[PDB]
Amino acid sequence: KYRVRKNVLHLTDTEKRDFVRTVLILKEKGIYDRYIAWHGAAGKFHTPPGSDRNAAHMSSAFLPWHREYLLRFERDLQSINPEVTLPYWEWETDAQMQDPSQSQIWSADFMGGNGNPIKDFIVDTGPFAAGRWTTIDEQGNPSGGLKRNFGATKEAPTLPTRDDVLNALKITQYDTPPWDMTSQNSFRNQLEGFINGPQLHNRVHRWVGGQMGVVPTAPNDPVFFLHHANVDRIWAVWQIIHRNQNYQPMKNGPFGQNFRDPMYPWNTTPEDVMNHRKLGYVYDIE
Amino acid sequence: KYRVRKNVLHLTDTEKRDFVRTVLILKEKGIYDRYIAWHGAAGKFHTPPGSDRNAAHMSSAFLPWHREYLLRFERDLQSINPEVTLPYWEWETDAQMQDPSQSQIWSADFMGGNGNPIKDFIVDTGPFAAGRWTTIDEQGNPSGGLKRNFGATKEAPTLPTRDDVLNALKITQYDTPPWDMTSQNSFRNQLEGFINGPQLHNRVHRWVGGQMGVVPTAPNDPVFFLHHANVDRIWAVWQIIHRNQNYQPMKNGPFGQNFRDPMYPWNTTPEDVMNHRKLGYVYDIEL
Ligand SMILES: OCCc1ccc(O)cc1
Ligand SMILES: OCCc1ccc(O)cc1
Ligand SMILES: [Cu+2]
Ligand SMILES: [Cu+2]
Ligand SMILES: [Cu+2]
Ligand SMILES: [Cu+2]
Repeated sequence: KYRVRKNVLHLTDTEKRDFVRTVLILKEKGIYDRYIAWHGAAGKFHTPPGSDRNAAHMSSAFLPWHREYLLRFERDLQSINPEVTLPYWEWETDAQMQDPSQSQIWSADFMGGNGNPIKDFIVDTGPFAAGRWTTIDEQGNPSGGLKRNFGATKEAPTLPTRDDVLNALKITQYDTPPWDMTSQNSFRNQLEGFINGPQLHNRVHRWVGGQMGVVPTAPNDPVFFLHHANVDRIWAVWQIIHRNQNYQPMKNGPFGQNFRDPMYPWNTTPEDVMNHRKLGYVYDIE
Repeated sequence: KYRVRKNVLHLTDTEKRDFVRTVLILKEKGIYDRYIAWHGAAGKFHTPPGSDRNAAHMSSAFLPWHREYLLRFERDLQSINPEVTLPYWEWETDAQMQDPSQSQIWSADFMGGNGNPIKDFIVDTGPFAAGRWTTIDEQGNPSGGLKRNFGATKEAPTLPTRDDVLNALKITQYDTPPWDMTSQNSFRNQLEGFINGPQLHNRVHRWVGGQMGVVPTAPNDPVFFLHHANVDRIWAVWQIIHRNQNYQPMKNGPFGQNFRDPMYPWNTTPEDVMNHRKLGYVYDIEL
């Protein structure tokens, strides 16, 4: 109820400087890479083997996993500077723009810009520019630069809209059998983006392009966290009507996707993280 | 102090029963696969990125990583069954045998036997034979079948000997720079087995064959844990012999190899595990 997580657009210049700076410190120490690795790792962890589900995606644990991810990340930032929290990127209002790429989130003082065509869409503005920020590939090897290409795909030329959000927010069930990319009338599946894909979360990933467009590489872009903070906030909002909806499945689901199963690669359960307040942070507006 | 890890050969039959049982239960519950994945993951987390060194092998943290690994793994065994402990495969004794394949670790009632060349080295005997034990690959996908092929390589025709263990224990340094498979007079590197390799730990892996012989799949073979229990034990004897030495690097190593660096994929540090008795077990030879 203490750490206040803010809209990237309500941050002061000081808050921006200090968040970027903390992020770079984590990078330099070597801790930022644990997160790329963790996310890649859970990606190839099938629940169960022979299945389309993995620990972080395409199943119920998708949300509590990323919540857990983000908590650990914020707490690492904290160890550096106890003032800094995680901002969220409200992409749905950026959807209202003529050119969403002109959002202040992509200023050189913050995330930096879209990839440069002349340079194969490598990001060359901001602090996370090539030369300033090392990327890691799927094998855990240096890849040579952050890439971005806003709206380059045919499936994801635009961002989710406010109306897409209100629409997921109407779903009353958290998730439904079989607990996968096929689940219908599922808030989890709808938020994730598979119902008439790609929507919301998935659409945003696809819209950014670069590493962000590929599962094993997405957390090479620090805006991965900004995006997953908006996702986590929307889940918070859904849970603002009461309560956690027994987070299906409670039981009898695949191991690692039940209320009290450990979420690889950690020992943390979904229940462990169902209430964000208990975790120690709150969203602005709350 | 209280949990006693024992030589496999001194285990009663019912001790071998319950251990095998417990492992099959972890496997059925879906917890066993977490251990295979955890090891594959750490195997691909390089320190620093672009290096040989990874969270689990080829650097200083090799020993305490595999120590944290087995601890978490024992604690889970004890969740299912409190009297079950992680036993050790004293492979340097089997080395003194005319035929190490006659070792009782390989009997149908414990680990099961060698791979089947007609079956392409699939293991057809014991609790972990094909049709009774599913395997996953590098990618988390089913591979259908534990494989083994004892002593079949040119580089690892035999198991490491008693004298091999004795000569490493004589090493005075835990580790030395540059903290990689290029470290000399390093107890860590000798034990891991890169000096004139494969020797000691590496040699064993390669001797067994199959999944055990490849890094990102080895824990598919339950023997992985008996083998790493011996390694841990070897390391703990060294700790007991060299009371004025400690783990290195204390600082100056790459992130993840230093004494108080977190070991991917966990937060545990080498420090948290330097004392094995403080973790709650000892090896039978200490009593
Ligand atoms: O287009 C986005 C691809 C992608 C989606 C989800 C992830 O976690 C990572 C990458
Ligand atoms: O000789 C190979 C040594 C080795 C050690 C650990 C593994 O996990 C795999 C192989
Ligand atoms: Cu993801
Ligand atoms: Cu994502
Ligand atoms: Cu290993
Ligand atoms: Cu090993």
